[PDB]
Amino acid sequence: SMEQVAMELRLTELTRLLRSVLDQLQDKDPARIFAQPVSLKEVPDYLDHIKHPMDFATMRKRLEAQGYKNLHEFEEDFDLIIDNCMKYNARDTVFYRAAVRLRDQGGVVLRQARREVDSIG
Repeated sequence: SMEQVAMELRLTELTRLLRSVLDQLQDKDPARIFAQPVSLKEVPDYLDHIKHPMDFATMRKRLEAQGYKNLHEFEEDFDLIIDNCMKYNARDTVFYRAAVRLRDQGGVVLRQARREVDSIG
């Protein structure tokens, strides 16, 4: 149908905007701490601690399959990245500190993303 196509164009355009958001958030992680999944070879107990692992490569795979229906879903995944790190790692670690800085800096990006998603519809 023509309606299914219009819906699909909307999803494509959301995906475009989320790709730009993702790039901007990942720039706030210049150490690449959150770039890839935590390795279960190197942290074999990880899934005992963290039930829903997340990282920027995994988000990128979902995004490119147009697997985010709305900004809420995307933000859920970004908050997992941060929240998983802040639980597994202690306050005095470069990992925790990286997550705090990513959260604080990403907030600004996500605030305007929400306005753009609402504004453009």
